[PDB]
Amino acid sequence: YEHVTVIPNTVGVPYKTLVNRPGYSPMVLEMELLSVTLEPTLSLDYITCEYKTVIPSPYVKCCGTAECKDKNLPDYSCKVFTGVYPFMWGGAYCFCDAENTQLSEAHVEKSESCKTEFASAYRAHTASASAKLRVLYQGNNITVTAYANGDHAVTVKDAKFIVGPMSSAWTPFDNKIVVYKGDVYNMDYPPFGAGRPGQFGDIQSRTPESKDVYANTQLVLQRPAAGTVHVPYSQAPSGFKYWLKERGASLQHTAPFGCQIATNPVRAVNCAVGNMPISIDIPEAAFTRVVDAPSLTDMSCEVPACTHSSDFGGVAIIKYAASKKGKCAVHSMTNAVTIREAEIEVEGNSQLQISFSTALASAEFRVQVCSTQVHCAAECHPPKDHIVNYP
Amino acid sequence: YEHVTVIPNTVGVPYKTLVNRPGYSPMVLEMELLSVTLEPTLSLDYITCEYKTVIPSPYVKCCGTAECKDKNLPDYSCKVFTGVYPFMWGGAYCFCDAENTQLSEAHVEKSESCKTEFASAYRAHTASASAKLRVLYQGNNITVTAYANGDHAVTVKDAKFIVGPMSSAWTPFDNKIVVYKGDVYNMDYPPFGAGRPGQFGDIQSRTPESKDVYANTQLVLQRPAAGTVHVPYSQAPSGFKYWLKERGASLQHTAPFGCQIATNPVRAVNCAVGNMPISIDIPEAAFTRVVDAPSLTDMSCEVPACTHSSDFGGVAIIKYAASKKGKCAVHSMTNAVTIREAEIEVEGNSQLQISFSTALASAEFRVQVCSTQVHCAAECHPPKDHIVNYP
Repeated sequence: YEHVTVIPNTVGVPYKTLVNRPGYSPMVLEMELLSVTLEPTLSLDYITCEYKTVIPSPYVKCCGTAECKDKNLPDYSCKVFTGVYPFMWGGAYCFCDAENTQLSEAHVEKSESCKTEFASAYRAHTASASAKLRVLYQGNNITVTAYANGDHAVTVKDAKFIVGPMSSAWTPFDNKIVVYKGDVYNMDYPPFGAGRPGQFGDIQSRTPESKDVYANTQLVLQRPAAGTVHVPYSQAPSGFKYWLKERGASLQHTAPFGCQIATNPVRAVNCAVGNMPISIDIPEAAFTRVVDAPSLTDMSCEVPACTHSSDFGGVAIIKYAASKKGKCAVHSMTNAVTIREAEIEVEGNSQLQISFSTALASAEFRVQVCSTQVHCAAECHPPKDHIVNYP
Repeated sequence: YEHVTVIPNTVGVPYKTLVNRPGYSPMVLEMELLSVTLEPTLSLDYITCEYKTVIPSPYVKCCGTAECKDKNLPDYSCKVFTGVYPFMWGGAYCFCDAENTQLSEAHVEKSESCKTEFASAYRAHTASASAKLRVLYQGNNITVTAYANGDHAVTVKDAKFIVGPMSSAWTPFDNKIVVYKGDVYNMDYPPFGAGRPGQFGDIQSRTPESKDVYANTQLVLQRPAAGTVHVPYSQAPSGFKYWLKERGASLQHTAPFGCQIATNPVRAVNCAVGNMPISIDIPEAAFTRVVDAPSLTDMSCEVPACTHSSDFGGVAIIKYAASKKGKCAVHSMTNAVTIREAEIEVEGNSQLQISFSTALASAEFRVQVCSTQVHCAAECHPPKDHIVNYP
């Protein structure tokens, strides 16, 4: 028998569903989010990290003129300084008084930290929706993990589950995303070769193993001090270090519909948005015929304690007269009231105790135990105030 | 000086562009498309290949009843056959005449071929457009490789190039693609765990290294022959082998706009579709002032040979009177006629020979050599035929 219901896409909220197969005793199934997943297809554009300035020993050409050549290196800087007369510990390095030149050379590269401390720029497109789930089935908790596309059929204990399709297709993941460790950010990052100094992408490496990198940081070589061998220079602070403090809160904190954000792989979990249809093909063996189930008569209900809140603040004592011993399903016939118990064991001329949740101060509700209904009258009192902390 | 022009997105067609900086001698640049790459971001869903039927030695329980257990393996089949009496070379395998059972066991896995022969199912989204090309600049051919987004600035010989954005955002790739060696196919492939028997995806492996696989192929175990130890069975042919012959022509052959399709990485090259804007920031040094360039007078033009075709079927002899020796740019002032030569050397009271292309039978056109225009009258004859085989 195929049971079809729709629950809101909210994690941590147990929902009760009444399965009524004609000629068979009612069945109450408790369902609670399993952990849906929206995993987008990623295409790595580049990685960014803290940059590092490669300066070799300067070429001090004694009695001659050094020549600068155009080298295809990031932020390559070359300058030949005339009229130099450098000194070392034991005197002048050059034989000539005049006509000595110093060739100052420098270029920019990935820091030693780039393997450990880095942010990845990804192109995110067409996310694959997947669904799992649980279910209080036959007095036991079962877990169902399925794609929420309304096609992926998952069978657990002969019960076939079809989850979705999701009412909302929204994805807290734009076309361009940035990943740093366990945090994901929606960012229209600059493309490769377009990074700005002191900003995210001042240094860009296509892959973390890449030998050649793009760099746009303001490296300018200066004339060395009189009689001194050194390479003085002026150079915008790390864009990655700047982004680390300027990034703000990640998608885990900013995303709508109560989305949980995870990495390795990058995915949106339990989106707090829209609803989720559930299809359960319950096998014939799970059902008990009305004749094979206990028959209940002379039913009465009393509410000795009630507090209208988000949790089960209500207590109800139901007296009954059962034809035989067996298990009966417990369900509220009023949508404004929900019962914690899904199934209770009946004996004969005995009583049952149930836990209920309602927002109503004056709660009048019907409880169906097996195939018989009983009216419950409840005067519910305020908790810590209207608003409630449970769904 | 920024020169801005627009060329059709067609590879192998040389285009002539006239750069006219006020107060500077005209400059003719020949441009020919080098490559335009559209690389989509890929997310691997699964791989498929030829399947292989794992059948271990059957459990022949002599004087007892064997028991089948539910094993989580693809297409797992188990059957216990009663009343068996199997024989080996030296007689009966069992001591008992009756009450012997044979447990036949089977499951389905990836073939040994799966590492070599396989198709990959990818989720393709938001393609990154990249560009380069051939420019006849200062009598030399220069190659510019740039992303056709209208942002990526590439500088070659102090000339800054900005290619795009593309007039057409057409791809040839859909949301779901299938890759087999050097061939790409647009296919709405079945999701993981939804593959049909004898069709693409009858066997599905999330990764080529994956131990567990999905299989939906009709494996049914049969009762063994009298006194025979064997595992007879009935079983849809390989879906991958079927797809290999049913796939049809790949995207390289079917894609519009003359798209070339390459793999490793999957990309669309030279999409025959729309036009491409080109921005060239030509440096000051490349230009020659009108006063510094030769002055041409007493110009005459004669066409001794002409054939109206896709190639340079026209010949023109231009007589001139130059003030001094130097290089002059050659350009057609009529859009219906195009000249092969971009630059020629002038001496004085001499003549020049140029090659031209036109579709006109009666071609009347103006040729600008340096800063002076000359009228050319041409009677062009039919080629081989209509329609042309060059752009």
